[PDB]
Amino acid sequence: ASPWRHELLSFDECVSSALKYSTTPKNPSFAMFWDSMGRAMELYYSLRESPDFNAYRVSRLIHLLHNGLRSTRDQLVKLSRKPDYDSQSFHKEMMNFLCNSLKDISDDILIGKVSVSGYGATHLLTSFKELSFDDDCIRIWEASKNLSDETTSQAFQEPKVVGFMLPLLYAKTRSLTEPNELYNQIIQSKEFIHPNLYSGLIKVFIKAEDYEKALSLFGQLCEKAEVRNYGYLIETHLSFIGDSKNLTLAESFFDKIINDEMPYKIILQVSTVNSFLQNIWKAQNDFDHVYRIWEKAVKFYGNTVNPGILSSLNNTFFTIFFENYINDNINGFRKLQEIITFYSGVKKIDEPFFNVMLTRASIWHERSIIDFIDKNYTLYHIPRTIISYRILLKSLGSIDNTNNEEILDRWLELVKKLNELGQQYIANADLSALRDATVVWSQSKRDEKVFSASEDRIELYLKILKRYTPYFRATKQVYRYTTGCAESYPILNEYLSGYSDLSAEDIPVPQLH
RNA sequence: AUAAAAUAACAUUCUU
Ligand SMILES: [Cl-]
Repeated sequence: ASPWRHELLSFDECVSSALKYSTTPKNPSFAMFWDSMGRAMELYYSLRESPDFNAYRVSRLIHLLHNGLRSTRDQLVKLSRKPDYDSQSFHKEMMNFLCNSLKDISDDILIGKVSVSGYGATHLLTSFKELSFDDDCIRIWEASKNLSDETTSQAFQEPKVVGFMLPLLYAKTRSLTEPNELYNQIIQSKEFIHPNLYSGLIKVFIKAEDYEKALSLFGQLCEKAEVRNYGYLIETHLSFIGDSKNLTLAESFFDKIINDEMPYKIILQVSTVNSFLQNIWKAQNDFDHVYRIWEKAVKFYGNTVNPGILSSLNNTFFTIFFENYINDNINGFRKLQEIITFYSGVKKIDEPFFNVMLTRASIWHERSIIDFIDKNYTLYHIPRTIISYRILLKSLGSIDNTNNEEILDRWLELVKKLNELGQQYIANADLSALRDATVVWSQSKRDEKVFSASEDRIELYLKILKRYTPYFRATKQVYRYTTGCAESYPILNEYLSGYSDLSAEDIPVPQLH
């Protein structure tokens, strides 16, 4: 009566408690959620041998791991800035733990150790899709058909699992035979049709631009949807915005969110807006149309959403902007002022707004726009991060009207802000900004001379490297930014024979490293 | 827990 009784009881407690947390709108409950998942994954390997491990209990774990991926992504965007790739971060490790946990469960399902239901199969395949493992989703789904336990095999063939698979099948095969078969059956059917089957078929017809069949199915999904499970209406509505090549239909659904015309609640997912903006730019080359959609999105967001969302939006907008004004810094500068005035009228300016603008403005290769952005940080009273000081240093590599004194000054300001904001060491992004302001600029000038037919930037670069080497996050960064950097920028090989001498005369002033 | 179990923005600075 107790093969693994107590471990089954504590499994149901932490899984249900963590699922209730991740579905209801640091803190102790936050720590409870992540510890419950590690505990649940700990008990899983023990309960994997038990026959009393219901396909329900395993589906609840897969759903929990899926909500963990959703929470880990939400924590990344809520941060004041993205963590450096070369440093330890909760987002990186927790994502790998979740992914590996889901990879172990999938293999156990394919082996036959553990059963699963269609509700768990959907969360397992949706998780791998969110992890950019689309090809693996098809292989697990097709391998599920050849399984001993028909119960698990029948689960992967349920309509809600097929609904998730329809968009992947049309992307891989371009086949509309089975989708057109289902459309003729679903439209006339008087029986229950799962909403995920509606949603997957709508997305296929949106990509195939059979909008009348997509809109007809969307109407049936609309009249049948339940308030408790209205999320299917969100996915499809957003799919009309970011996946429809018909920009008139995509904008009609976009204004339906702006004007709050839908009976169901719906977020203006910035990934959907970014795809919509890119489709307008690629199809029409009309910046005014892009600018009009971006204005409505900024007004819709305001101060309601996290700063990382507006950072993603402005990244898409300013990338399009400086592609349009790549050869016109005169009209572009006046346009930026209009953009700055509008953005100020909506909310207080965040740092990523000017960070993105300054980064993409490097193709103008003018110092005035660098000094303009730098003064606007203080003029608009922007809460500063180390991102701006990194970009301000990197910006010097795109102009000639600069000196080694300013390069060192903007490096010192970075190191001061690193220590002021409690940074441990010097990250890769800090040295890359210094590398782009010296080595890359020098290499570009030499390539111009060969193609055509404050004295030295590289000397200051190698001098700062040696002076600040003890403050590095790892001494392997010395090889990365000298010998390894010379592999892509060969002009550095001419300076590295004397790096052993390493005469230095910089001016560090550290505090609270 | 039972035609059910929905929805989750992958941001600016980072070739090694
Ligand atoms: Cl910071």
